Amino acid sequence: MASLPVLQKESVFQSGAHAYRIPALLYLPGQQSLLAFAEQRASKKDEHAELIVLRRGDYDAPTHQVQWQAQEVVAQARLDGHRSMNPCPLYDAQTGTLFLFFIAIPGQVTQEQQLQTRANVTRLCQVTSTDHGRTWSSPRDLTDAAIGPAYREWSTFAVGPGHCLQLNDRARSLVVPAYAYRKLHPIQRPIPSAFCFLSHDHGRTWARGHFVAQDTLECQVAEVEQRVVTLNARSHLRARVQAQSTNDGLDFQESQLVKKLVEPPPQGCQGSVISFPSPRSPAQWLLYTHPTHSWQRADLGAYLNPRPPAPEAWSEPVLLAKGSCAYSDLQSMGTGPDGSPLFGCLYEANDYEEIVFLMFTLKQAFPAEY
Ligand SMILES: CC(=O)N[C@H]1[C@H]([C@H](O)[C@H](O)CO)OC(C(=O)O)=C[C@@H]1O
Repeated sequence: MASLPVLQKESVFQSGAHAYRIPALLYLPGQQSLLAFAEQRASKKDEHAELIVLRRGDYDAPTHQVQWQAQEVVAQARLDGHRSMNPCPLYDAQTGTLFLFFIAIPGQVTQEQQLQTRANVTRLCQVTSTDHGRTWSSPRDLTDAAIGPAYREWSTFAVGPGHCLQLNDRARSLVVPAYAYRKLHPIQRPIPSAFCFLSHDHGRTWARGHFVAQDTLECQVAEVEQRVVTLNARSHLRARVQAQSTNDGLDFQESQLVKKLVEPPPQGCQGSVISFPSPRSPAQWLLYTHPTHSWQRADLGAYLNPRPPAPEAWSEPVLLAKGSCAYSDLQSMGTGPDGSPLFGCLYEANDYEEIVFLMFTLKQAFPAEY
């Protein structure tokens, strides 16, 4: 009945003068620290979003606990007159550059206004850091270069939220998960589909991967090794949509509903997925966190896939948190104190009144594998 006993459970963000939503977590292996991002909003409503905040956490080996420094606004992550949303961090292990992708929307123009008028006013931006997130560059609007001609083809769009991916391909490509409401029919309402922005030159130039042939919203990607990019997306079909790409994110040749991974009504909820070194035939396994309630957003659970990307290989969930739970973001942190893979998890709880940090090992979550 009680949730999973974990190495650590701590509220890193709480409602106060501002509300906090949309967590994003990034582990910096060489720094042994975590970057927890979130949207600082004037209220819980989406259009009241303002800026992006950040807390740097340091993992202490002797105590196997993470101590978090004070939150601070990522001042550079914004466009004049625009509110910032959807933080999507990424660490380029080859250049050491830290990327923070996000979207910027004029004042309080809602997503609904853009959908109803089929008029896109959302911007794709990024800020980078060469000192691991301590200081950030001026924002760069990627809209023209990354979206260009397709801009008029979408009612609106977003990236993430959550951590991105860097492939172990030749060019060490950067992959940013996203979705867009595409204007396909003259009368029918534009349908959203997930896809990935791609960069083969470490963020210098960008291109758009093709759409998952499914009605999908927020998604995240992971790579498993031949080399496959598995995409896990939110959908209104009461189940998650999972798609695989064997051509590094450009196209998703296969996709389907994973009924075992429930989505609450009426339009599901965002979830997170990551790959990590297998404790044993396949090289990597997958971990996925998401609410497990079928009627509302509650009971955050962790699922395991020991034979990725096989949809039928997803395990039954393990209860991570009881009660109201929503968005989450996962990160593989290496080896835990018990010799098994260590994981960090950031998630919205208690009717969006706090964002909780959870840290646990594979041994704790899935002991049957041991
Ligand atoms: C950019 C934006 O408004 N994102 C919002 C997202 C979006 O409405 C949905 O993915 C369909 O477009 O939904 C939710 C949500 O808690 O369900 C909060 C996000 O802030």
